[PDB]
Amino acid sequence: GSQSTSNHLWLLSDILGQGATANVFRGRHKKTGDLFAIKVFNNISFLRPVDVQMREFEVLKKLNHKNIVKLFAIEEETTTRHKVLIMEFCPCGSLYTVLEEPSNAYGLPESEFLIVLRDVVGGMNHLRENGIVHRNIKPGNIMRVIGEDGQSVYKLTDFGAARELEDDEQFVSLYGTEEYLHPDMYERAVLRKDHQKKYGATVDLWSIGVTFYHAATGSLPFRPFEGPRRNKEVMYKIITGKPSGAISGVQKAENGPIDWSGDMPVSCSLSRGLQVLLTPVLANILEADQEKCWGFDQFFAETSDILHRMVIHVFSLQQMTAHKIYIHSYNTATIFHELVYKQTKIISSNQELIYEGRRLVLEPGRLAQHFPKTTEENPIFVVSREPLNTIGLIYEKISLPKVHPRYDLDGDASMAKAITGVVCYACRIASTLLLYQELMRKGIRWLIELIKDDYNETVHKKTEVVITLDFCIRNIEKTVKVYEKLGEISDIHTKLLRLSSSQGTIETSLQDIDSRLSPGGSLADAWAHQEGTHPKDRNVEKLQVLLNCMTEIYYQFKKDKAERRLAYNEEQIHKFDKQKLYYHATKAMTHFTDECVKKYEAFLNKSEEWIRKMLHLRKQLLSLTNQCFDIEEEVSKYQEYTNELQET
Amino acid sequence: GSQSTSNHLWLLSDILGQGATANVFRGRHKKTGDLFAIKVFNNISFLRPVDVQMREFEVLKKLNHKNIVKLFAIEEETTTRHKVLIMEFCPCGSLYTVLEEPSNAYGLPESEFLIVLRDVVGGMNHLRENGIVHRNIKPGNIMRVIGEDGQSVYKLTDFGAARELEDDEQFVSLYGTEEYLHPDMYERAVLRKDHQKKYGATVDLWSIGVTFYHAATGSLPFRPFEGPRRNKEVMYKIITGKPSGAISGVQKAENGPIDWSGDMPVSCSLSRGLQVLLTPVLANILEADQEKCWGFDQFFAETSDILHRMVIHVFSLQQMTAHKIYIHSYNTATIFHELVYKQTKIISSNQELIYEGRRLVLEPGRLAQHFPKTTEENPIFVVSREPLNTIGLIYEKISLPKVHPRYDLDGDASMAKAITGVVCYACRIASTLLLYQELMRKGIRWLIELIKDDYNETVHKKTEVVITLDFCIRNIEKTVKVYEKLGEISDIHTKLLRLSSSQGTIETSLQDIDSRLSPGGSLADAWAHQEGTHPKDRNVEKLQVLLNCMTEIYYQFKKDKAERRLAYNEEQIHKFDKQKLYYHATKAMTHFTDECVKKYEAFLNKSEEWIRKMLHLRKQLLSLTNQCFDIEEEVSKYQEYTNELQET
Ligand SMILES: O=C(NCCCNc1nc(Nc2cccc(NC(=O)N3CCCC3)c2)ncc1I)c1cccs1
Ligand SMILES: O=C(NCCCNc1nc(Nc2cccc(NC(=O)N3CCCC3)c2)ncc1I)c1cccs1
Repeated sequence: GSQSTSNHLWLLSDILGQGATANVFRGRHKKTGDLFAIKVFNNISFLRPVDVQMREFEVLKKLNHKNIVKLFAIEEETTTRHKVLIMEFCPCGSLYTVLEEPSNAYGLPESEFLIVLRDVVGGMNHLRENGIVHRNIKPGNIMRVIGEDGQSVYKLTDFGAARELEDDEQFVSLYGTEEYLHPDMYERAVLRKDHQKKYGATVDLWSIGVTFYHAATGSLPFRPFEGPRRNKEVMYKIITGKPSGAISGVQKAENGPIDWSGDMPVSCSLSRGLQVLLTPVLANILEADQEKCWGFDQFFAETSDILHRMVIHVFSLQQMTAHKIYIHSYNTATIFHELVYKQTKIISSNQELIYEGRRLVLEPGRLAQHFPKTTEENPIFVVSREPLNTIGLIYEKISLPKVHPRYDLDGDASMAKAITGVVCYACRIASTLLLYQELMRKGIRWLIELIKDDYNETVHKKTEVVITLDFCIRNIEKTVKVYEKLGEISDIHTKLLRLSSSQGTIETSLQDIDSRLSPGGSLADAWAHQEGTHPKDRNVEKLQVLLNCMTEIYYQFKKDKAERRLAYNEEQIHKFDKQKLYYHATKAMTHFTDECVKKYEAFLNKSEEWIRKMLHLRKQLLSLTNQCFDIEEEVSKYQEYTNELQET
Repeated sequence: GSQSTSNHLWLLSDILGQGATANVFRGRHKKTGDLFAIKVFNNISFLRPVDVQMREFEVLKKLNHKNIVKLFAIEEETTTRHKVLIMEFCPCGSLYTVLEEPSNAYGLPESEFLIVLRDVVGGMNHLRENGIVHRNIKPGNIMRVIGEDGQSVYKLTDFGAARELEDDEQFVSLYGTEEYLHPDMYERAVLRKDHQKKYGATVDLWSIGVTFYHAATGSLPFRPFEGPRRNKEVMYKIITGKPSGAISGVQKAENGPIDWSGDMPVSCSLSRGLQVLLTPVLANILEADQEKCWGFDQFFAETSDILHRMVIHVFSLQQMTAHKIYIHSYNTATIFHELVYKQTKIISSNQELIYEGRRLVLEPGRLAQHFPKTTEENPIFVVSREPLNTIGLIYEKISLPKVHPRYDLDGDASMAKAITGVVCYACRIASTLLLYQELMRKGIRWLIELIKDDYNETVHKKTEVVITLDFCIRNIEKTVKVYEKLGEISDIHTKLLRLSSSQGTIETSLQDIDSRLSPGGSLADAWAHQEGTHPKDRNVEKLQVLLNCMTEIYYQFKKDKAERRLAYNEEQIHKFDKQKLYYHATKAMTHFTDECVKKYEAFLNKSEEWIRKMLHLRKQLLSLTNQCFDIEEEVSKYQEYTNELQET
């Protein structure tokens, strides 16, 4: 069976989505053969008043955006003469399709997540300008397309639950999915509890809030033990009893206590600087009370505050940590040091910056626009003088789910995704560990070369200091000899001889430091090229190979799950590949824990020692340099004492 | 239909390859279900003597290697009781399968090519140790597998043309493919011309030589106008009339002159340093005369000479060129400067090295093993003082093949590969251009910061010079005054006053240079962040997107070519996608020539100017620094003249 129109034709076999009122089919144009999404209304929809079915058509006419799926034309089917919608086709799937990829099981990358935020807001903002509410915002209703620049672009669709609504106009009707439903709408739609309430446009922001937490963590904010489906009552108690500010809540036992948390889970894949901005945003937009809830202006202000911010990559040698500093293009270096202090706890005055081999000096009022180009591979380093605990990288240690001998195809494919998702997360940490050690080797190399510059300039000063002093003591000796031929002077020589003797000891102790900076002087960076891992070890490429064999089985298990039943051939191979998948995953985790992690552990342990070796040396080099300056400001009073004896 | 054995079973539908004597089928083990390649001999093979069919089994028993497809067992078919071979399965295809990928149409990458060389030699070397000749070495007979580390691994197979042969033992029988055939064997196998000749083990090296040229360029060395198939006679005249040393020869007209070349084509994707080692190797192993031909020792010596070499990435700012220096781990920096001079034409003494923000100094005898880690993204820069022409990147400008309105499915899929291969090459150049400009910005930034160090130390010397001079002239004035109270000296003051006046002019002209190094002093690198392209332009990602749409159509055209005939649906869509493929390719080439290339052209033009601005300034800064040293060696004769007047 297949339907057709005047300018379009589609198969009933190609179904993009299946909704209540209508379905959406992958179809082609009759003349050009180009792909378009055809939405066909079923007869059930025609048993609604003439105003409801009118809006959805009058809505798409007024709406056209880059973050909204473009409606090209409205035509009639050849037989039923039903109104069909010619929508823009998005072959890349929906946001739901993306979140099914095992790599995103523990949250989207920091890059693809910001795109989602950028496009969703932009689509919702365009709905706000026209005054259209959606009331059904789910990852399934957010499509994804590949732009000309490769960057993903997200558009909103499925406006079957949409209608024209004024800025302050309320309603009583119900729309939306279960998990992404507002506490007040969940009260009537799921538990069905009428306390005589009305709903504004705040219900859109909740559906957005739940969706956003799902993209960054890989799971829903509020999770009962049985789940939102198996136990609907617990789901409602969490959202209506949630403390103001909390962004998540999960019970870990059947009919037990609920664990609320006002912070992102460690499993998240976002930077620390991004979570600082995100957490308060999710806190206020997620609450039952309309008073404490945010408005669109307060929503857009904070989101546009984040999207306008650029990113300056900063790596701290002292703590061995990587940071993404989210700063505005119009902020100064003063605000920059504040933002770095908030994460790394380093005082603004102790922050010495290093970039591409050289130390970096910042003007107190230079804008962030003119800051040097930074990447994770080549960021700006921050080494402190004040001692700090080397924390390193923090990640949630996650193991493989237990495998049942059960044959359940739905369970195997679901186990396949989960277990492929754990290896994807393990591979993500391994590649991060490799970056930390490599930036460490580059940072330490740059640091020891920088200290040599301090040593060299100090010596140049010491040579400049010793010349003035040796001439001064030589010039007075001639003066006191012509006196004997024909109090102060005696008191001057005492200090001068003591200075020359102390200057001599400095000269010797500086050679000791030079012996420390010398190759193999305990401060050498030769240890770093042994202890930890190297890019030449190709540990990540190894993990990726096993992961390639795992993702091959997983996508095959989906097609086996899609068949519902399998022939004898595909059945027994599925039983065989189930252990092969497990033997691949266990080999990876074994290789991950025994090779990648351990070599990084030993690198972190030997890093702390060298840091303490460095901090000690820079202190001694500091004092000796200051002693050269103390004499420098002392000879300024000396060079004008004896040399000014010849005024007239 | 399907055959089976005692421990194995395979379908006759799954065919890996089809040869003369036997075929190879993708099969599975009965118990484990693991994949193995089953080779089944046809009845035609049984009409050969008992010695010929014996060897191939006795050969695989004696041979087991990492670069040789492992034979696991020899079993008998259930019905025919024919001897079947259980071979190692290589799902990644053969070398022929790899060369069909459009990206490798103009030659393999420098990385995947060296792996081929490493594995082929290693496989051939293991054949040499056992004394087994192959006589059928083709890209189809070289399999590829993904190692545990992700690196490709190539193994030899199809030993149907193989037999035991001593180190000096010859033969008269014939084996091999047409294009990869030795001139003496081509003389009897294709043109069939018996001049009473015998063949040694040199015939293997020719089949290797032709294969290697096919992997680096993407085409065969000797190409007639019609081709090696449509015109067999011309093929023979090229290989038997080839000048000693030439590695290629192509006639560009029907029945016309042959164009010989002893150098790699510009379309090649190998570095300049790798072609220097490769060219002479291909020259001697490719010749009819056994006298001038190379032996395995002379073959292995040069190939192991290359494979033992490491790679030091070097970028020349002066010529705006990237270089791969192939050096041994036991070579010194003396040999290193020689290897750099051979490519960049820069004298060993004028070579000033820069790495990660700082200038690099090399010990005359330091081994290459301890050289700093280098990559293309972070290589060692070489800036000269002697002027050099800025060549930049050199590539062959290749356009799209003309598209016929003809419907020929074989022609369309072949046109699809070719036209997808041109966009792949265009995308390769674009990503290289992006790297050249980025390394240029980093190199120039590092350079101007380095010149500031030279300026600063010169000032420190000038301040050190001016102090001695000002004291010297002050010390003599007191001496000549006590003389008047109670020739040389007069001649000394003349030079001293002239030195102090010249020192004053230096002080002023140094401030001029400081005004040149100052932001916006015509030597600023602010121009580089405007003129050329940036990674933020995402030009490569754009080209990749169109290329993704093209590679989607190409693989679909292969399946359409495989069907031989198409249903009406797939037929007309093929006709529609043919222009869609062309509109994608033309949009890419248009975007490539008007955006990527042009912005790079303007960057190269503004680079030459700044280089001339830099070379001029460093000269003036040099002379002024030398004038400070000239006075320094002049005051050493002065400070011991007047200050030594007080000996007794
Ligand atoms: O409108 C709706 N709901 C929104 C959803 C349907 N709507 C559209 N869906 C696409 N495209 C699309 C979709 C889905 C999945 C995929 N891709 C995959 O799963 N793949 C393909 C590769 C392998 C796995 C591409 N375009 C346009 C539209 I409009 C409604 C559906 C039923 C009532 S309302
Ligand atoms: O031995 C022979 N000649 C060498 C060739 C055949 N021999 C083997 N071939 C594989 N594996 C294989 C092969 C080919 C193609 C591919 N892959 C593809 O084309 N694909 C798959 C993905 C889509 C495109 C994988 N293993 C083992 C062997 I042994 C002979 C063949 C007939 C007489 S002799």
